[PDB]
Amino acid sequence: STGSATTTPIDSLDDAYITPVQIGTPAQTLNLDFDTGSSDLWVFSSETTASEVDGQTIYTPSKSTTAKLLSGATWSISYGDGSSSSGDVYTDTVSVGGLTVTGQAVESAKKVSSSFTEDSTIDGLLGLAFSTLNTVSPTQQKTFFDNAKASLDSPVFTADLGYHAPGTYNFGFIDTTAYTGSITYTAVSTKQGFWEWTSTGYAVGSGTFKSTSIDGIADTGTTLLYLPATVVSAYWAQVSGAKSSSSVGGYVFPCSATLPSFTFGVGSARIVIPGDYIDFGPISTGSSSCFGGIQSSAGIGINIFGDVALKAAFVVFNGATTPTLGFASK
Repeated sequence: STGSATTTPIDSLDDAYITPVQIGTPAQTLNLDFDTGSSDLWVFSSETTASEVDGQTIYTPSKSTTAKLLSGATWSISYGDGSSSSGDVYTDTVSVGGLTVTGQAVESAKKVSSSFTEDSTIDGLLGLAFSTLNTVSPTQQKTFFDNAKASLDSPVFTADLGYHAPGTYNFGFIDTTAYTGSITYTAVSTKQGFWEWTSTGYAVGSGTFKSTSIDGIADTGTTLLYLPATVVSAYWAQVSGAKSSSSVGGYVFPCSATLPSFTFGVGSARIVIPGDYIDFGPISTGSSSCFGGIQSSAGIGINIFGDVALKAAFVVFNGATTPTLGFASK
C-alpha cells in the first residue's frame, strides 16, 4: 500500500504545515501537524476542556463506530517550545492520503497548553519519530508509520515541504519526479528516538564550504533551523545590522536586508536554503526588525534541522531495519 497527502502552510510565514487526516467511522477529518520530532498522535476532542478550544476541529469518539477506549491509558507530553498537552486514549481507524491503519492509538486531549489553544489552524499532532518516544502509559503505543510500515510497498515516508506553498507527505514510495539529481542517504542514530544524523558542514552565501560534523535531528515539527552558535554567528555576520537580541529571543535583522543563502552538507552532497527562506518577518506587527530563520541551538541541547532546512529538500525517512535519511535537491 501507499498514501499521499498534501501538506499546507498554516500562515504566510510557513510557521507550520497541516495535513488532513481521517479518523473514525464515519471519517472525522482533522488537520494535523506531522512531526518527525515526536511520536504521539494526539487531537483536540470532545473531551478537551471547553475553554481551551478556540476554533479547532475536534474528534468526537462517541460518534465513531470504530472507536474503542484504551482502558487505563493516559498520555502527557511537553515539547521543546514549552507547550504541552495530555489526556486519554482511543484506538480507531486512521487514514492519511488513502493509507489506512486500523487500531491506531488516537490520543484525545483533555488539556492543552495555551499555545495550542491560540492556534486555531492545528487540530493536533501526528508524530513520526520513533515509537520509543511515545508517551502513552502504562502501555506505550506505536506511531502511525510504525503501524503502517509492514503493509507499505517500501518502509519509507517522504517529506516535500513547500516554501510559501503546499507540499506533500508520501508513505510507502519514492516519487522520483519530485526531486532533481540523486538522493544522498546518510546514517541515522535512533538512540534518542529521533531521526538523528550528522551533517558534513555548511557554507554561507557564496562562501567556502566548511567541513565540520554537525549532529542534529530532522524535525518537521520545528519551524526554524537551530545550529551551533559559531555557525549561526557566521551566517548573521553577513547581514548588515543583524544582531542577537536577548529581549526578542534570537537573531533579528533589518527587514530591508537581502539575506544570503545557507548550504548544509549531506555526505558529499549540498542542500542550498535560499535566503528568502530565512526571513520570518517583523518581530511584531509593523516593526522594521525581522526575525531570523537560523537561530542558535546553544540553549536546546541538540541541533534541529527544522522546516527552514527541510523545505529546501526532498527528504526520505527510511524506516528499514537500519533506518537512514535521504536528502535531494528539488
